Amino acid sequence: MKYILVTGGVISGVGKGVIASSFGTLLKSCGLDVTSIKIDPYINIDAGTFSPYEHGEVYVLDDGAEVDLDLGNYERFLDVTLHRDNNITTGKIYKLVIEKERTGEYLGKTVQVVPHITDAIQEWVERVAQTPVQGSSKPQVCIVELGGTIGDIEGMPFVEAFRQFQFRVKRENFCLAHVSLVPLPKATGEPKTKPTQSSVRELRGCGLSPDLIVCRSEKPIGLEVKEKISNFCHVGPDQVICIHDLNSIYHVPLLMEQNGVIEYLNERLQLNIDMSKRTKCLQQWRDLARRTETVRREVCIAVVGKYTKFTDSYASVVKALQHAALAVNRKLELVFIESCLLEEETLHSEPSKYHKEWQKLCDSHGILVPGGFGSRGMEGKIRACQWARENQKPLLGICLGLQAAVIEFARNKLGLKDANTTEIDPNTANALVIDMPEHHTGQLGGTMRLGKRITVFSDGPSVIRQLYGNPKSVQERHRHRYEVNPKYVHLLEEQGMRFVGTDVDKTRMEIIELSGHPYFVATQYHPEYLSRPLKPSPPFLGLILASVDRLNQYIQ
Amino acid sequence: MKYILVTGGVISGVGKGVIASSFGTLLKSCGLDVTSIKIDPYINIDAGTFSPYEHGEVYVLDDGAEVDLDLGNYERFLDVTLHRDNNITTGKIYKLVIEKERTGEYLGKTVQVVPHITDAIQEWVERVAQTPVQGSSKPQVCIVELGGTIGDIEGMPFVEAFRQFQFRVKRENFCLAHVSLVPLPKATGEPKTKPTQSSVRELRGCGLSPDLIVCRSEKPIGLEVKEKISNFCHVGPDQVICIHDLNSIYHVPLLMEQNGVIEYLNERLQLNIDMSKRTKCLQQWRDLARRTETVRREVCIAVVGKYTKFTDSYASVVKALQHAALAVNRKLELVFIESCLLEEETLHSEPSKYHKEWQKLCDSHGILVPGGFGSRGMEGKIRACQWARENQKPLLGICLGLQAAVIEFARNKLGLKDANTTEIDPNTANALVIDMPEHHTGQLGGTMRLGKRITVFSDGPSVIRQLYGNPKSVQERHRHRYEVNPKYVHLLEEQGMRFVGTDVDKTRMEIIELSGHPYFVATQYHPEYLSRPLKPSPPFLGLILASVDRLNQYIQ
Amino acid sequence: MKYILVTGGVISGVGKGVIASSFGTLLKSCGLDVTSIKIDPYINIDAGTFSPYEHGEVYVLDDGAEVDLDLGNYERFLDVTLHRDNNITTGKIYKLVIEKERTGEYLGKTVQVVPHITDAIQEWVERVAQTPVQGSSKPQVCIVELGGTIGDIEGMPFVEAFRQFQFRVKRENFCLAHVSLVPLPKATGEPKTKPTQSSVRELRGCGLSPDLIVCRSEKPIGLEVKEKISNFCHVGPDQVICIHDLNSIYHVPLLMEQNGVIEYLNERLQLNIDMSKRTKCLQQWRDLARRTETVRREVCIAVVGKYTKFTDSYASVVKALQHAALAVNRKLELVFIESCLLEEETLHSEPSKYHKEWQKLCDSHGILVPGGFGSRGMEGKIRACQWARENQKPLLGICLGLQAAVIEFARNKLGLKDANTTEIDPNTANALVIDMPEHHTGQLGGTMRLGKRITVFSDGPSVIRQLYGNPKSVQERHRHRYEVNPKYVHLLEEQGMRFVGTDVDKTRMEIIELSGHPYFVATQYHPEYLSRPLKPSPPFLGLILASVDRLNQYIQ
Ligand SMILES: O=P(O)(O)Oc1cc[n+]([C@@H]2O[C@H](COP(=O)(O)OP(=O)(O)OP(=O)(O)O)[C@@H](O)[C@H]2O)c(O)n1
Ligand SMILES: O=P(O)(O)Oc1cc[n+]([C@@H]2O[C@H](COP(=O)(O)OP(=O)(O)OP(=O)(O)O)[C@@H](O)[C@H]2O)c(O)n1
Ligand SMILES: O=P(O)(O)Oc1cc[n+]([C@@H]2O[C@H](COP(=O)(O)OP(=O)(O)OP(=O)(O)O)[C@@H](O)[C@H]2O)c(O)n1
Ligand SMILES: Nc1nc2c(ncn2[C@@H]2O[C@H](COP(=O)(O)OP(=O)(O)OP(=O)(O)O)[C@@H](O)[C@H]2O)c(=O)[nH]1
Ligand SMILES: Nc1nc2c(ncn2[C@@H]2O[C@H](COP(=O)(O)OP(=O)(O)OP(=O)(O)O)[C@@H](O)[C@H]2O)c(=O)[nH]1
Ligand SMILES: Nc1nc2c(ncn2[C@@H]2O[C@H](COP(=O)(O)OP(=O)(O)OP(=O)(O)O)[C@@H](O)[C@H]2O)c(=O)[nH]1
Ligand SMILES: Nc1ncnc2c1ncn2[C@@H]1O[C@H](COP(=O)(O)OP(=O)(O)O)[C@@H](O)[C@H]1O
Ligand SMILES: Nc1ncnc2c1ncn2[C@@H]1O[C@H](COP(=O)(O)OP(=O)(O)O)[C@@H](O)[C@H]1O
Ligand SMILES: Nc1ncnc2c1ncn2[C@@H]1O[C@H](COP(=O)(O)OP(=O)(O)O)[C@@H](O)[C@H]1O
Ligand SMILES: [Mg+2]
Ligand SMILES: [Mg+2]
Ligand SMILES: [Mg+2]
Ligand SMILES: [Mg+2]
Ligand SMILES: [Mg+2]
Ligand SMILES: [Mg+2]
Ligand SMILES: [Mg+2]
Ligand SMILES: [Mg+2]
Ligand SMILES: [Mg+2]
Repeated sequence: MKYILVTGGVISGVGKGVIASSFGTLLKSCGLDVTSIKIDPYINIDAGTFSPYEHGEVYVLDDGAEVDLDLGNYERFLDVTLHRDNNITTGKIYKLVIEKERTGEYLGKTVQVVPHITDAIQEWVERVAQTPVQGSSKPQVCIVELGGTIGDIEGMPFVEAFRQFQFRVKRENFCLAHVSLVPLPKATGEPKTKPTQSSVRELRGCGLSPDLIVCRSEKPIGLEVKEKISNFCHVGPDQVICIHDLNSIYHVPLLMEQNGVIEYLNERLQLNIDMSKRTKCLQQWRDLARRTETVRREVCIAVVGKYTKFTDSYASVVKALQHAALAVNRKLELVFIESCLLEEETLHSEPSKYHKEWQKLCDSHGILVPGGFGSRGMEGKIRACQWARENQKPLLGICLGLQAAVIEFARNKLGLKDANTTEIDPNTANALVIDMPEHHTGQLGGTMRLGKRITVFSDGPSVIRQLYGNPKSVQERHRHRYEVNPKYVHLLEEQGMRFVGTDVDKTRMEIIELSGHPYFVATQYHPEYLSRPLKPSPPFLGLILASVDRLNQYIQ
Repeated sequence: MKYILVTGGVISGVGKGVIASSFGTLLKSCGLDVTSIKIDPYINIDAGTFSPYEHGEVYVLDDGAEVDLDLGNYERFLDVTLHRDNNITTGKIYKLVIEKERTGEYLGKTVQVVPHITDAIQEWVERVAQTPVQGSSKPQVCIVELGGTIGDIEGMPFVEAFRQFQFRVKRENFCLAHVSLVPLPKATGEPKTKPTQSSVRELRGCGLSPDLIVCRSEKPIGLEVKEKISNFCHVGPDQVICIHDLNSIYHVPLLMEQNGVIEYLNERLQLNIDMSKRTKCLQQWRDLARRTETVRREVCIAVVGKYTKFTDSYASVVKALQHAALAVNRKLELVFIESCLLEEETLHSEPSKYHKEWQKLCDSHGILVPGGFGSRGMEGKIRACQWARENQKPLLGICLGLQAAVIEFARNKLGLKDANTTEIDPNTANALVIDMPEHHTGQLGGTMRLGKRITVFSDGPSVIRQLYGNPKSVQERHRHRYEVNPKYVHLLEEQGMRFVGTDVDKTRMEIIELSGHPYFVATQYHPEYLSRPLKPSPPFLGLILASVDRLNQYIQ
Repeated sequence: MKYILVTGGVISGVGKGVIASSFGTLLKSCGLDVTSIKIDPYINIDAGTFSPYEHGEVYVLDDGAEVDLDLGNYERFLDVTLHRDNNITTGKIYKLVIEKERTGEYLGKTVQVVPHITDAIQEWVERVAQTPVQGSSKPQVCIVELGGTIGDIEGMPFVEAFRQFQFRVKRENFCLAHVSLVPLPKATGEPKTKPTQSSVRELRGCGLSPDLIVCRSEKPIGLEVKEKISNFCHVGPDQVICIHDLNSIYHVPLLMEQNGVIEYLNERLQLNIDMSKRTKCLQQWRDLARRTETVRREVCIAVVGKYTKFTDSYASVVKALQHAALAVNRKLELVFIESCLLEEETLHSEPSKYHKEWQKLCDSHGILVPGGFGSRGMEGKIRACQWARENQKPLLGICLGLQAAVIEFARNKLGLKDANTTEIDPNTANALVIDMPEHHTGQLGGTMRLGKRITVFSDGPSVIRQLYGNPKSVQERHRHRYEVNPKYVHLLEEQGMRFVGTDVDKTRMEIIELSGHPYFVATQYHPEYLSRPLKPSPPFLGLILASVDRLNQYIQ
């Protein structure tokens, strides 16, 4: 078994996941089976209790585990399906060890970080690396990504573990890549190398030595900076890969092939790759990266959300849209609108912002309402759906735009002024959105409707079903705690609202459609999780098509 | 005695010197005498062997010590005159200690870093802090600036020293300020706080605790980032000063007064300042910062140099020009031209660059040629002077534009094709620039004509003498190793070249003038070192005036 | 070239030098040429300014360099002659680097610890390792001993240096041995392993990994402690050598051969030793270690000194005596007497101590007076010589017993009551001991009569000359600053004092003899430095023989 460890330097958000996915796709293009593991030193059994501000848009697997977006990137790049054990954390490790100790599996011995925590980590990695991930394929290489920055207090065990692992698995099966930021401050006037030097020093102060150093910068750096890094960090100049900021990440693997990473990995890990064969390996990524540069059509979409100050809180969503616009041969122009500025309280405190955001909203071609939690920014998310309804503008809603749209429809058609959520006001007369008491145990954490569930469309042709290929079923990933009230269902169904989808037992609503309206589709699940570069997601596809008035043509 | 220590975080070039100078000028405006010390952990007795790429434009004091530009900033802000002992280095400390040990001043004892190196450091600081610096004034506060980043291997002694010093001088006389970078990477999408956290951790791992944290960013940061820093670095929110990138540094002290640094320092160090008195303290800096924003005249100057890829290699020069253009009520527009692109070798390899740089040079209003060393970029520095001569364009030359201009005049008027330098070709027939053998001992380091020397103008009114106030003498700082050949003097003097200045013995040329030409002045010394915000330097003044055709009017 | 680095753990004085010498003699017995280097991180160009309390009895080489006793051990074990460059220190390194920088050998660059100090260290080691040391032999292995404990602030450069060196010289030519203390506190009740664990952690935190761990204990440790060390320090159980406290150090190499160090070093460094040949390699050390256990004769010697609270302040001396008593087939019984207790001031403050020490002195068979400095304990060192003179007891004096004896003879025979030293009273009427003004420059350090000088005996057979083999000359190592007054020479020579030796110019006294007395020999030089296990030193030989009444028999 072969292992590639990807560590980090100065900051989080430096680009470790993209580098790991690029290594994976390079190796997979040359005829190797690859698996991936993500280590997150935070004390959390999963990322289900995080805000999107913390680490960017919780991702959900099929089994239902909330994880970091790096696993989403792995899935999108390598076309794999990962599990809950591909995400190691300090919380899990300590819980497992404490359980084993309270059982008596080390009776007589003092349980310490070394050897026990590190042993557990190595056993977990060994175990999961051998596990097939794209069928029953036998993985030959594992890419492990160590989260955070070297030097964090939380990740000292893991480092130690791997310092042992490299001697447990025979250096010629282990390689390390350190991703470090090279900043260029405007007032300083030059790219700075000292943070990378200090990070490599901290790394070597734990028994590990880099085999590759990946320098991340906004712009490309000269050979002088490369030489400085090679000399003050003690690696060869051929072992310094400089990956700058690019338009799309599809360019990253190519830029790696252009720098000889395949040859170095075949020489260092002894992969025995026949290279007269390997040409045209990355033709997929070449085609994608090119097509991403030749499209000039400028479809403009609005994203009305409450985390819009940190765009990475909608990563999946964004990428989904891209994967659609590129298959339609269009160029995406994304507009982020903060929901609280669509509310009337801003018209009495800051009218300029109000009118500017409403201008942005009205001069677009399509609206996407993402999911969320809480009560901050939903009463403008309501008005967005209301406007798109009363002005015939395409619309896709995702797990909270559905509920917002239902409440809006109620309050604007059925004269139900108090139609509201339990998450906002639980003591409301007309509760259109109610609590699912199976997932309201008080124990927050794992207590969500999570993972892939089955879809069943009601009878009667539906545009959204035709976009799905007219099947009887489809599996989709859910992540939610509330649910639309089934009681009021027909009170909306006897109007321009139609439930074209629900669960297998026909009492939990998960899709809705507006007749007469070009495109007003909403999904309680997240269709953003199964979109891929060469396999877009039908709802986003239809949204884009409607936004360019090509939906009926594509249907026929 | 009171002490303010200024430490650094993530990178060098973060802004410690400006912060120290701002503290100094704030305290000095409220009626306190201030001195300054700079500690540079590099193993060098002085910065005379550095390239400008390394640490930005060696500065020279009156005594003749080559030092960092932070001392230039101290001098410009506080109006002081500093000495060779205001610059401590590891080399000096180790040399002194080794000498004392080889004498027998610790006979019987093992000489170690602790206690001996740290003791030496503390004794030096104690000694120099009490030394009058603006006369025989008794200093009441010393600002010590520790160079480099906390964590560097070279600065561990110093840190330790100060950890002891704070108990030697009674916490209520000691305060620490940590200047740290807060980066905002484009692809990350948020200001990052982890480097500051790690720097403060490294600092606390040496026994020191910050009393102020100065966060440096390109743009202002919100209260959320401030709260994160205050919580994860364990200081009060009132102790987090956020200094972003500004147009001029004159704004820095004001921005400090706006954040309550004076009150905090009066409460923490017990300065006993009467504040009903202190209003209008910073009126000078307010006037300067304002006038720097109200000037719309756009005088455009060219700087033809060989270090133009790192602008801080001409800091003093730049500032000098500014101090002039603001007193003339003009706005400066600086153009940096690389000299090698003015040479014909680039016309046969990259003609576009050649013609673009020549365009930049020809569409300006004045030319400044700075100093330099070596042979890379002088044959275009020659052509710049030649063009300005044959096209009647104002010109100021500084310590190598003088020699370049002399060689150009020779080769273009006296038909001396081989007129060249010894620094380029020492075996040339016509050597216009020769070696001063008193400063050519082979021992490079301190072996330069350095420091303030006396000027004497030859008889005959000179515009450059009228700009100096028509005195008989003036003291100016020199830093050089070569000198124009006195033999060829009259062969140039019997033409449009005139030596309006030389030393007291009348055999070392230091100024030259071209008759008929509006302004073609050159100085072998550096007039950039004594320019001040409210006391510009006459040569730059005349350059600007000639560049706006206001020189004759100002003369009368 | 092959390198064996010997590092230290918990304390200094743990036994690194003995281990290094043992490695050397093992490799040399199997047909390999070995050289040795000692690195001392203290800031001292040599140990000539140390007290014996600091690091145990300054040793002197032939060239005249004052060094640590580990070099004495190297010389005694391997039969080599070392030079001033076999002793590296931080002071030397920093002086050399600062000189090179003030010359201009890194012009343009900032001089830092990394790379410059570490480079200097590696260049020095490379250079000296190739230098022949026992003729023009070509060394094949170098044993480098890093002084102090891993973790000391002074030795961080060196560690870093070697972390690079191991990759510069190809791991298969580099091996590391870590010597660590394993204490057994009486009240704790078990051998403790945590200090060794922490030392190995600190070592690995600098990029180095042990190839051998040598555990030092007073008594042997069980296999449980060995297993704990092997597991918590991550080496193989065959790589844990346990060297306990032994009667003689001759047993150390044998105990190493008994644990398979030769085979491990031949496998790890690829020495290609033919082992069917190597049997009987350590027969010399076997014979010595045995004979050191079979001798039952109990010759009892007194050592009257002023550093007697730390016995290692006379190491060489002690060993010299041993090397003699074993060749005479006697067992040595050493008594250490503090000189200040022989003085009358103790008879009025602590008479019991006075009388006890005088009892110890009077119930012995021979007296040895060692060298010293200062004035603390010389007026009892005078009385010891006086007693041995007036009671016919053999006596050897070393570089201060000579001066003490001369002063005693003066004050007790020539009625010169004020006969004294300049080191005690420089303003004395009768100055028997005067200052050599060639070595009194004020600059203490290197300003001593040092190194090997030539001996010439005056004409007239002398017992001490017959013990030397009746030659005309002999080279001996000196270390001193004062000298007996040549003026008073004949005033003592016209009595029972006779100068049987002096320099080549016949005006500097270096030996003296008392006629009628069995053995009263004194040497201004140190004959302790050239004594070897199988080549004793004639003065100590004669002292022992006289102490067993076998001197005249051995003469004939
Ligand atoms: O400017 P000051 O006021 O802080 O004064 C300064 C700045 C820097 N230094 C020392 O020079 C070496 C390299 O410095 P340096 O930060 O530039 O590292 P580097 O290798 O060049 O990487 P990088 O590209 O990031 O710059 C280090 O030993 C520093 O301790 C000193 O003594 N005083
Ligand atoms: O993204 P990955 O792939 O590296 O995965 C990551 C990223 C970060 N973390 C952990 O979360 C905490 C704060 O992280 P964090 O870097 O953001 O520090 P902070 O306090 O928030 O300051 P800052 O503003 O600079 O962000 C730390 O304990 C980290 O070790 C983990 O476990 N996996
Ligand atoms: O007794 P207290 O009052 O201090 O309470 C103590 C003593 C020791 N410990 C922990 O047990 C482990 C091994 O301890 P330990 O010192 O014995 O190391 P080791 O591996 O066994 O080597 P060694 O032979 O030197 O003993 C360590 O993780 C200690 O932190 C604790 O928690 N409380
Ligand atoms: N043997 C045993 N030990 C227990 C049990 N429950 C708790 N312990 C603890 O676990 C320790 C076991 O460590 P061991 O090193 O095997 O000592 P031991 O139990 O006496 O076993 P021996 O050393 O073979 O005699 C005991 O000392 C107990 O203090 C139990 O049910 N059986
Ligand atoms: N006294 C003395 N010591 C010297 C001289 N030159 C080098 N040394 C060394 O410096 C050391 C002085 O340390 P001290 O602790 O004072 O020991 P001491 O010199 O014997 O002085 P006392 O302890 O008072 O007897 C000596 O041991 C010498 O090894 C010298 O000229 N005079
Ligand atoms: N060239 C030169 N530099 C000196 C001399 N004395 C001190 N220096 C300093 O050492 C530095 C040399 O560094 P370099 O990187 O070679 O810069 P340079 O001297 O301009 O040489 P080039 O980069 O080739 O133009 C100069 O910038 C000076 O500041 C000298 O006599 N000659
Ligand atoms: N080379 C690159 N060019 C542009 N954006 C990049 C690049 N590498 C990474 N990114 C983006 O930067 C963000 C952070 O990357 P990520 O993989 O999450 O890093 P980490 O795991 O260190 O937090 C993501 O939005 C990612 O798409
Ligand atoms: N607040 C600021 N805004 C703009 N430029 C700044 C600011 N502070 C410092 N600078 C500039 O940044 C550079 C580095 O500052 P300097 O005082 O040399 O810092 P340090 O001592 O850390 O290297 C200088 O050119 C300085 O004028
Ligand atoms: N195995 C041993 N048994 C007995 N004494 C020893 C042993 N090893 C070393 N010693 C003695 O301990 C002292 C310290 O050893 P030394 O070689 O000076 O160590 P280091 O270089 O660590 O200070 C010396 O007197 C030495 O003879
Ligand atoms: Mg991240
Ligand atoms: Mg964060
Ligand atoms: Mg909330
Ligand atoms: Mg700087
Ligand atoms: Mg630098
Ligand atoms: Mg040069
Ligand atoms: Mg020792
Ligand atoms: Mg000691
Ligand atoms: Mg003394």
